[PDB]
Amino acid sequence: TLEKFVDALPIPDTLKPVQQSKEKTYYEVTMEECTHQLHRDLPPTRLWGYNGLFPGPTIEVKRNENVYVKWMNNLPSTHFLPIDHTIHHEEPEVKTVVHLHGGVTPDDSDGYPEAWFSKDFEQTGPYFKREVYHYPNQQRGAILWYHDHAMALTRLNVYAGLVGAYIIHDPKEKRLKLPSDEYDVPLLITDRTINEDGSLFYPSAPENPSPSLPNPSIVPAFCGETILVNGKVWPYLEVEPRKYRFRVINASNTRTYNLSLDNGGDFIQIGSDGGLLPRSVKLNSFSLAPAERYDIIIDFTAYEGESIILANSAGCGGDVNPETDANIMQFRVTKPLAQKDESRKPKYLASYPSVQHERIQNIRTLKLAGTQDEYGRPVLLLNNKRWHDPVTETPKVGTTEIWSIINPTRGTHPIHLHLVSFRVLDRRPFDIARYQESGELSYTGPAVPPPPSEKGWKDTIQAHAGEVLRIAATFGPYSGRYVWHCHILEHDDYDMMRPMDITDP
Ligand SMILES: [Cu+2]
Ligand SMILES: [Cu+2]
Ligand SMILES: [Cu+2]
Ligand SMILES: [Cu+2]
Repeated sequence: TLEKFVDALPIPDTLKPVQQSKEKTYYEVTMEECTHQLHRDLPPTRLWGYNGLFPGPTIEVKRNENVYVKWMNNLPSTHFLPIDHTIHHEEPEVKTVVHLHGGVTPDDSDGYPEAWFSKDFEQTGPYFKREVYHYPNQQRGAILWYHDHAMALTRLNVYAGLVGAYIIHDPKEKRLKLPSDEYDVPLLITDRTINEDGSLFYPSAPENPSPSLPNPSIVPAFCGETILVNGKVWPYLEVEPRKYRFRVINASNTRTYNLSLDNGGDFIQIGSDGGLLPRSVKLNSFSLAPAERYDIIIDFTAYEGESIILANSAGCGGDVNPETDANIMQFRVTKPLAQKDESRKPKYLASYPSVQHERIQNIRTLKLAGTQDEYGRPVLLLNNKRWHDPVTETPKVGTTEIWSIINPTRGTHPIHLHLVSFRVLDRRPFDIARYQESGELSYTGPAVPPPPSEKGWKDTIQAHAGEVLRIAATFGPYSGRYVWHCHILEHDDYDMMRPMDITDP
């Protein structure tokens, strides 16, 4: 296999505005097919990238900054990855739309799956409204990320390389003196399988496919043979013996990571999807499902000269392989200090979500299930409703709801809601067989409150097998048409995604 830790970790450049004033910031981003070397020992790989880069440029904004991005498609008219034509029924083959994950965004700038567009906006989807997306950024400082969200193509377009980081800076958090600038580094983790000739491999079908299956055929899961960080296979990063802030983003299709340091050292988590935690949390390891973000501090002060592996213990379609997928990246504490470490690791970070005392307008019971198609494939469904079925999740603007998510399947699903960040209330185990046979919910244990990592704000949440997960969300400030879905992209595309109408009565 490819030799680990021979390439330096790239740090995506920060995107510069095309136009900027006090009143408005204007960006242009063009999707392009490009080649990049993903590892020292590989030929260059054909990829799809925002501004021709993989990952895309990091976008940095202030809270309340009036930001516009014209996302443009200048991609080839044919895909290089295998499209399954049977999962969705004169349309172009290549459709794209950019979703700012975690964005508090007006609905027509949110990247609705059916607001897609082909090259130069020549053809557009039925929900398309506008070329230039509007991000008012009227929300907490947080790690966001942007990726393709096109109907029935999300798993392919994202795997092709259409991902990037988007950071909201709240000037009020500057007094905390968290590590910043060069010492504040996004880590976008993507697992990939790469052929000897350097080309990306994505399966055309399940292994030993049933003759009943079409070709190509969507697969229920994808597990890459290699791990990349910031577009490089198993890279190393030279760090100062100093505190660093890392914005950890799982940008993988299916794979969940469970991260630790091979020297037994700790992380300090300061933030989740929705921004700073109320209190910092000392951690030895953490689980990171697709689309989850961890804002963490690693203190290298006492580890000068050392090589430390960011390790992974979570398997994907089997046990983790010590020589491959058990490795993420390597820190080398060999960079001379550029200046005094004046950064801090404060305990008191932000207001508790529990300070809020909103009235519960509605309690929604939702089940994770599905059916089988004419080809024998599993079709994963939220409430046994297809994407095209009439909308059922219709919260009222400005109201708070508790969503109770029932998972009677054998796997964890990272459930994601657009627009909002939410509070985690609790998880509680139930009798699966009883539920499957009768629909009766019979608990096999008491409710478990969230760990300290989930006491802040979340937008993507692990719904474990055989449990009921309860979350609470205030739906707003905008009304309109959004979505909610599992962020395992192979599930999202077929067909574990539903519309979500926030109404203004
Ligand atoms: Cu997302
Ligand atoms: Cu999202
Ligand atoms: Cu799923
Ligand atoms: Cu989404």
